[PDB]
Amino acid sequence: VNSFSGYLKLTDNVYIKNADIVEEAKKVKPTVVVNAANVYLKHGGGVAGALNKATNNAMQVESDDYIATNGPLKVGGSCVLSGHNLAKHCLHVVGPNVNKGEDIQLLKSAYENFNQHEVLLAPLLSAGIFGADPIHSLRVCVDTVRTNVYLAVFDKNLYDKLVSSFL
Ligand SMILES: CCCN1C[C@@H](CNc2ncnc3[nH]c4cc(F)ccc4c23)CC1=O
Ligand SMILES: [Cl-]
Repeated sequence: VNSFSGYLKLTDNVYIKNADIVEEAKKVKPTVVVNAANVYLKHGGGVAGALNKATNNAMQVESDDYIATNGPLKVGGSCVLSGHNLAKHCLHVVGPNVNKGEDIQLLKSAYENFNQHEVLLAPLLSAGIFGADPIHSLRVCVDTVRTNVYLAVFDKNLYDKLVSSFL
């Protein structure tokens, strides 16, 4: 039993809720919140800009030190950093950016990072401002992630369409 409330069960291990991931993180304080990161950990907008804003820019400060030490992530890759006031940890995961022509096949590699964590609160990787079809992102999540994932979807119409078109 965990504290995730009001989720609609999609599969054995995948659950979904109409919620802003930022507000959901503040309420639940999960062990792991996933950020929809880019390779430079520049948290300007989307999930990343919103999470970072909720940390009062502490996520960005930490991220800049990470990049100065380690260099950029790979598309499809991830790193674990602090969750600040939102979660114990933040798993920064880089899905491909379709607007920049990045390989959509890398979306599966991106979701594989979730399997290193038993339970996660997460957005739909590569969706939103990253340019991919959210219905496809949900499908890849279900067919790749084996650990327990709680997906927060910001947009109500999108949440409704994601649920309705699933089985
Ligand atoms: C029109 C479609 C909106 N999108 C794009 C996809 C990813 N975005 C997010 N996913 C979950 N929580 C979120 N909080 C946010 C706060 C923000 F300022 C900006 C973005 C998000 C966000 C799912 C979704 O609903
Ligand atoms: Cl977004």
